[PDB]
Amino acid sequence: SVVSIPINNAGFEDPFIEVVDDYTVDTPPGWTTYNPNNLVPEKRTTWTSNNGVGYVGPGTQFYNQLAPEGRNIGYIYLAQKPGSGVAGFEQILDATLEPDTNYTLKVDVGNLAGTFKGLSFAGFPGYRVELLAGDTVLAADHNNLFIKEGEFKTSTVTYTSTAKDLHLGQKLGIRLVNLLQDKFSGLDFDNVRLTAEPT
Amino acid sequence: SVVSIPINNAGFEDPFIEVVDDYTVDTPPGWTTYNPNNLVPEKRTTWTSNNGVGYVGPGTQFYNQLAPEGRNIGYIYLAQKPGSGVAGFEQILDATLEPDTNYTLKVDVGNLAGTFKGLSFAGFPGYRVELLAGDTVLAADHNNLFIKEGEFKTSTVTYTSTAKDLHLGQKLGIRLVNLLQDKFSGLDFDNVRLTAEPT
Amino acid sequence: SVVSIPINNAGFEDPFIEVVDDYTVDTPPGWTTYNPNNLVPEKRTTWTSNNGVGYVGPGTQFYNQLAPEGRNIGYIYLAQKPGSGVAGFEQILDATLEPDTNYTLKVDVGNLAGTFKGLSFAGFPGYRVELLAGDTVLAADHNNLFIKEGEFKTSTVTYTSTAKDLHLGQKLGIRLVNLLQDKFSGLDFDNVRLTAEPT
Amino acid sequence: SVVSIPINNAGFEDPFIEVVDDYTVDTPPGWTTYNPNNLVPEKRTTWTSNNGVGYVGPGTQFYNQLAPEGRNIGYIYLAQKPGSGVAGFEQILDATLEPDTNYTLKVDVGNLAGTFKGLSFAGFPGYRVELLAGDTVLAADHNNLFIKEGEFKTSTVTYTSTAKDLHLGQKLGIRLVNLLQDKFSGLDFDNVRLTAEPT
Ligand SMILES: CC(=O)CCc1c[nH]c2ccccc12
Ligand SMILES: CC(=O)CCc1c[nH]c2ccccc12
Ligand SMILES: CC(=O)CCc1c[nH]c2ccccc12
Ligand SMILES: CC(=O)CCc1c[nH]c2ccccc12
Ligand SMILES: [Ca+2]
Ligand SMILES: [Ca+2]
Ligand SMILES: [Ca+2]
Ligand SMILES: [Ca+2]
Ligand SMILES: [Ca+2]
Ligand SMILES: [Ca+2]
Ligand SMILES: [Ca+2]
Ligand SMILES: [Ca+2]
Repeated sequence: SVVSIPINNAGFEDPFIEVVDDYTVDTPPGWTTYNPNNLVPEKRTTWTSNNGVGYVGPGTQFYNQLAPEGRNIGYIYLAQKPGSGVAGFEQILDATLEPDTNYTLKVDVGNLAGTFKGLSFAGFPGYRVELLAGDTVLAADHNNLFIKEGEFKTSTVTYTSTAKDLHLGQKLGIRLVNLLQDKFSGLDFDNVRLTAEPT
Repeated sequence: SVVSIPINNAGFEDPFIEVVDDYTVDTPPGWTTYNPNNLVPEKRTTWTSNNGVGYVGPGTQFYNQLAPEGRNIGYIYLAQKPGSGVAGFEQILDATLEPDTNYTLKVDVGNLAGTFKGLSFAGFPGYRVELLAGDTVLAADHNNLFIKEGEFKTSTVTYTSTAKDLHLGQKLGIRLVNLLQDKFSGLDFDNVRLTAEPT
Repeated sequence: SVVSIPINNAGFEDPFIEVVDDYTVDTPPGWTTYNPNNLVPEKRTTWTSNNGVGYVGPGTQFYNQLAPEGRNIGYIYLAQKPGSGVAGFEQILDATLEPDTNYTLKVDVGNLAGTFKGLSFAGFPGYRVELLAGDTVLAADHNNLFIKEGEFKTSTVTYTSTAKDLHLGQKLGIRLVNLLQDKFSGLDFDNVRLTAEPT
Repeated sequence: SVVSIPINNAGFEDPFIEVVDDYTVDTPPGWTTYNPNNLVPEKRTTWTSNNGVGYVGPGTQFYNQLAPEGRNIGYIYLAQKPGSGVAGFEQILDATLEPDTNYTLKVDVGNLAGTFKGLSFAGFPGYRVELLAGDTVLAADHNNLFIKEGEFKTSTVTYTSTAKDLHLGQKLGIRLVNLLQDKFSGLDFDNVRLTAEPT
């Protein structure tokens, strides 16, 4: 009776990227930029904070594995110094919070590795994965997993609704957040999945 | 190889309380009131927002069990309506963040049950347990456990430091947070423990 | 007496670039990539050898002046080590080599300055500017100017045709070449101009 | 603070030639034959590519002036058709490239005029003058000057070293190149001078 809640572009496979380690610098289709501190500008460049999709394919210089799912990951890179705020991806779903339901949200989180011409990718900014109803964070994993350089790990967030939950009927949502707690302050997400099961 | 990090009044056993289901309305010794939204006044009653310790002893009216540890729990009760903000307890420790270390923070979180003077304690405000270095939240459990009316369940929060962590040498800290996401908007904590071991 | 020979996209003003210091990684329209050593890949990323246009605008991090002309410059960046070859821009013109004519080719050449997060732009690869007829290099300036970090200088290349020049009647051409003699091995060009004067 | 850099046989005065318009067919002492395309054979004759020195003295048949310097010039004659490659003279010096130094190389380049035994010396193959460090061309004048039939003109090549030049400490060199871009495909050089000056 476990049911899949549809998420748009849940594995960041849109758009198709042809070249390994190439990437876009526009919000991935189906998602919005979560930007409570306005860290990410509307027009992004190499020199600014940005997010988008990237192709982790054979020959990749960033990971010791391929993408958790398909070709692509979704990334958020913050140029501002640690402590400046947070940003990432948000998506509000069509499904709504239902009573006496177990919700299970899984997302792979990646720590990009390596080096480019004096730029180091060592380090990680921390992550948070949030399940929302309306604009309440029902449950979140704030940086509990250790993610080695050049790997992805699956974050799992759980929530059980009761028959009289205040947020019943409000739209579900997901946020994938770069915490900007350290540098290199880029991190990746992939393979977002949300299931619901009668309790 | 697992080491205990000292925490003051980690079980809220101070002060001693004589009578079952009695309680204080002042910040527990060794803790401060985490009050980022000004919900808890300096001068409390039983009918303002408050915090304190409570004796969950034999035949308690609020739980199906005794305190997780010793006689007492620590409680936070917020009178303001859901969504007004958060508050709880904070303690800054003497130990500082060390590299290549796996930190494990555990706290028992209680969901009060029953009905007292015509007030129902049905419902739960949501919790967050935070592990700090300095004023940074390294890791947190934001409301992932499902806690039935009248029971405690253990929250586990984990952080792994690296060799170059920006926060090395900063004081470790703990926050125990009432999220005020619903009513009844009181919750309990007990048996705070923090360990460290080589990664 | 002196006539301007038209050149397409002679100031790299196509495409339009909105944000200061942003750039493209594709061959600018009207030009081709001069690629005698195959150093520049057909499909470029931020990480590969590349060419394109770059907006040298108010508040540029790269120069102590604005673009020699308009908004943009044309750049060629080579990732391969010094000595691996050359690459740049080429444009074959409609104009043909006429007798008893003094040709004067000028181009501004830029030595990009600064740093970004560990990337260093100190150093300069060397330049060569070539005037062609057909496949023949009639005249060239191979790296005679000294160009300080963060400025542009005008290179001038001259050829005088005789009554019975072998190449008479063949199409004129221009090449702008990154010599890859040192690092940082990026350099910029702007404001290409070619004049013809009967002798 | 400008200094002369010693060059051997810098005016091609060795060997002494007694009879006006007589010449040698062997590589001038102190120079080597620059031969990247094998156009000049080890054993030279009448109908072969050759180099040598030539006495441009009173009443010379080939010029409207005496030699730029002393009695002789150095010549390079290439018998192969235009486009077959290049050849000329090379000399590696004892001086090495030093930092923060302005180098100025000057060379007189000659366009032979007239007739010799029913053969027209009209036309000119083009020249290139190169300053080297090791086997890197630091700077060159590729054919920028216009040289009338029967005259010499001074080519000036300049290079400026920085503190961190990749080629620091390598031996300076000079190349004087016949480009074989047209016929009559002989040219002459004289009076090679190289100066260095702290920048
Ligand atoms: C290097 C960055 O943090 C931004 C680009 C990026 C972040 N993650 C990626 C995965 C595959 C290709 C590109 C990327
Ligand atoms: C009803 C409250 O939230 C305040 C008192 C209280 C909160 N939790 C308790 C546990 C044992 C005894 C008293 C208490
Ligand atoms: C920094 C590089 O070498 C490639 C991009 C680039 C080279 N030159 C530039 C001028 C303005 C904006 C960007 C550029
Ligand atoms: C074109 C030639 O006669 C080859 C020898 C030569 C080339 N240039 C010269 C000038 C004076 C005397 C002889 C020569
Ligand atoms: Ca994917
Ligand atoms: Ca990393
Ligand atoms: Ca206790
Ligand atoms: Ca309750
Ligand atoms: Ca321009
Ligand atoms: Ca530079
Ligand atoms: Ca001489
Ligand atoms: Ca001639």
